[PDB]
Amino acid sequence: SMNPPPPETSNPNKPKRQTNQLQYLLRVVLKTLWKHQFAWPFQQPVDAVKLNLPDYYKIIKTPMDMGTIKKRLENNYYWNAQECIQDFNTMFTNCYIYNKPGDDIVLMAEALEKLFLQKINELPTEE
Ligand SMILES: Cc1cc(-c2nc(Cl)cn2CC2CCOCC2)cn(C)c1=O
Repeated sequence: SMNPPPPETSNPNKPKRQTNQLQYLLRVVLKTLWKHQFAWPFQQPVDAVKLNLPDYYKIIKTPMDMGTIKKRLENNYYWNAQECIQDFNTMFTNCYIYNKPGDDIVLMAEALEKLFLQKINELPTEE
């Protein structure tokens, strides 16, 4: 099998803006999730070849991961905060689609997802 190319992270033709929400998403939400003990399986795309998961990208057609989200924020890929939040949600959902209740990775996703909701809770207001 093969991995797909990673999701796009920097589009120089898209318009760019810096908002308090986008800065919060990178410096508070992402950063705190990134440094969690269980972040490491979510910091880059699932390498289905190295992990020997030949069905991964047969089942998961909208892959996402925190490495991609990080790069997207750093490169102003997101205009709206909701695009970023959607990517996080996609990342977690993928995990629950592919994996079984009680799997280590599922428990790790639950931890990160709880912490995510804690942090988005205090997201600054929209301009
Ligand atoms: C199926 C799958 C694998 C991995 C993944 N990335 C790395 Cl690096 C290692 N692993 C697999 C182990 C991670 C620690 O728990 C045990 C499985 C990540 N995600 C989100 C998945 O859905």
